[PDB]
Amino acid sequence: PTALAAAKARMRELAASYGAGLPGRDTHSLMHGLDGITLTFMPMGQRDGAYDPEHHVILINSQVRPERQRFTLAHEISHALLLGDDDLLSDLHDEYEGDRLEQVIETLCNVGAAALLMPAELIDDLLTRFGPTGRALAELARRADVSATSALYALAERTAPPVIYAVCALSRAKELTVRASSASAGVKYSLSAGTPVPDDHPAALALDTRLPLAQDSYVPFRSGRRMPAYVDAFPERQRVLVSFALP
Repeated sequence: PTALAAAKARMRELAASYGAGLPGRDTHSLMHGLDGITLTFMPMGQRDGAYDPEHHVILINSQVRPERQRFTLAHEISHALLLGDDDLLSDLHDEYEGDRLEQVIETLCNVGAAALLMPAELIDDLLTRFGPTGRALAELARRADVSATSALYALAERTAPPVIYAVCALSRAKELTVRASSASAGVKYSLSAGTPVPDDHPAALALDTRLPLAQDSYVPFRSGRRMPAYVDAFPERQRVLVSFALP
């Protein structure tokens, strides 16, 4: 495939080895894989974290929320993994340079973080037990301790059937707003952020009543187009996680 795709595959492999060598993907456990590399939590203003290879240390901004710290850490770990791999690093140079190379490496580090926080096996186990549903999305976010959007993209990327995933919050039976969305492999239909969700829609229903719903419904495209699909909404603390199964 493309150079950026081969690099991603490789990054997913690096992250999987390091990950598979741990006792789970909890924070403290990710730290422990650090084979003689210092790790420090300290205030760093607006910067989230940094990796200093010469000093063999990873720095995490102690001022940000724990969710982003866990992420920033998976990210710097990826960064170290990438910089430790000479075949990968060289092929990148063969294809990029200057700021274009920095941005690509930043992108790979994000792909690596994800693979590390959300292993292919944990996602598949959830797809099996819960199906491609709001319920699964909700499980993955909690068990993985990552944001809804991280889970949204992880989940959709390993989904076989055509499905739309959405995270909704109160725009405030009250009307929601799509915050983030994502489609599986072959769906081209996208549900954009900003998209209002009607009160009568199962997603609004589930939230305002804190009751997992599931039933035949429609994708509420902001165009007015009402595409039928099976909907599974899993309501929680102020968000609702939804899947739209397209025939």
